[PDB]
Order: sequence, then C-alpha cells, then structure tokens
Amino acid sequence: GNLVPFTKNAFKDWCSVNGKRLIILALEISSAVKVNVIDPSGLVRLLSDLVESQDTFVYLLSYLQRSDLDIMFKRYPQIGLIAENGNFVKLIGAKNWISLADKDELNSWMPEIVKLVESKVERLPGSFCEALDATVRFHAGKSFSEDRERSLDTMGETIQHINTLFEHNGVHATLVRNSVIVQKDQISLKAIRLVLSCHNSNLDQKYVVTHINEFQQPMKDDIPSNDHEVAAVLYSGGLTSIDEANYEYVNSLKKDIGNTLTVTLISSSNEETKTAATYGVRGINELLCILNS
Repeated sequence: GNLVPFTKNAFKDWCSVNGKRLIILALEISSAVKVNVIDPSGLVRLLSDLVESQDTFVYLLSYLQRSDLDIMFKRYPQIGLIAENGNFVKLIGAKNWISLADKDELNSWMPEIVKLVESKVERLPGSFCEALDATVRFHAGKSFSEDRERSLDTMGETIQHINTLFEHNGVHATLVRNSVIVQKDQISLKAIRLVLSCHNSNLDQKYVVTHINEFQQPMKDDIPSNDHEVAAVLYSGGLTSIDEANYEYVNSLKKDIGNTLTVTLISSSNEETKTAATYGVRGINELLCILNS
C-alpha cells in the first residue's frame, strides 16, 4: 500500500537497455467463465505487442501441472511456461518440458507425502488432497467453514509433521491461504535462474538437460558466464511467501543483470502486508496494459 505505483514510465525506463528483456509473470490462470485471475487467450491478447517484440521473453510462473498448462497454451507458443511453481520448464519454442525436479526424488518421496496427506484428509472431513507430479496440496475445503479453528490446527499439525520428516530432503510444507502446499525448497528460484541462464548465456535445451544437476544446486552457488545477453529482468506476482522469495531474488540480480524490477498485485485490503516488491499494481488489467505499452 505504501509502494510506488507501477507506471508506463517506470516500465519504459526499465526497458531502456541494450540487450534481451526477461519477464516472469506469476499469475493465476483459469479457463473458468479471487478477482486477479485471467484466461490464457486474455493474457496473450493483452500482451500481444509485448510478446511480438524480438528482444523480449515472457514466461508464466504457475502452480498448475504440465498437462493443464499444455491444454491452456497449446495455441500460444509465444509464452514460456514454468509449471508446478518451477519443477518443470517449457522454454519458448520448445516442444518438450525440462524437468528441474529429479524423477528419482519424485519416485521416492511423492508417494510417502501423498499417503501422509491422505491420512490427514480421513481425520478431517471436508478436506481433500490434490496430488500433482511434483507438488502436493492439502486443502481445508469445507472443514474450514465447519470449524476454522480445528481446520487451522490440523493444517498446522500437518506442516510440523511433514517438515519434521522431509526437511532433510530439501522439502517443506507451507500454509498458503486455506491450504498446505508441499514443495521442493527454492524450486521457483531455481526455475527463474534456469530460464534466466538459458536466455542470458544462450543455452540450448540439450545442454540444460545434460547439465541439470548444476541448475538443481543450491541458490548460494552462482557464477554466471561472460554473457550478459539479458540486460533487464522483471518479476510480477502477488503477496505470498513464495512471491517474496522471488522478489528478493530478482532484486538481488541487480548486481549481475543491470535493470531489475519487481512489482506486486495489491488490493483492498492487503495494503498493510509487508513486501520486498518495489512497485504495486491494483489490478491484472492495469499490469498487463503497462507491460504491453
């Protein structure tokens, strides 16, 4: 609420560089007929000028699984995709997904996580389990209205249970809205770093896949190649803990990239919530109109 408003001038200033521009948009995409939600065709339409620019690369960061995103954006190859918050990446123009998630890790831990969450569901009527390929989400569902206190208690209990058992694997549970999400530590940061590296150092997919262990390493270890092909990076999101980690990371890139900009969607009322984003916008249409200017 106390952030400087995102404007066309601030955006155009950010664009004022010699080199590639990387834009990562963490948006809730829905094909349904929250209020800051948009459909695939609307997103592409509202950014038609932005994407048609030759030096600009736009990526969607989404919690959705690969198969849902492929259905949504099959007709729109101009948009890069990052699925399940970073576990999978489809570079612009690519036919195949890159798995940042390690399949042996998935095969080993996902069934245990799902079983654990399902056992919580049994003891909390109205709740349900959503299992994707590399993430698990425990939804309070109707249990939240039946008894919000019991629901929150059970979710907090579940967070402690999962973190105690899986933290050593680099896996954590977090409370997001009225659900618990289980994911790989800093996987969104690692995906952003991977996408940035590809466009910054001109990596082809085969190199990335062959050297995927390097992109799976902790965010601490970072020495970028001589290339500065990308001269500007922008991240837009909301006000979640995961967004915050992304804002802080993109903000920190100012030492390596040149121009960086972070902007968050704000509303009435999450105005008092703290954020590391530099700028704020009050709606998705306003955000996209600025980015397309």
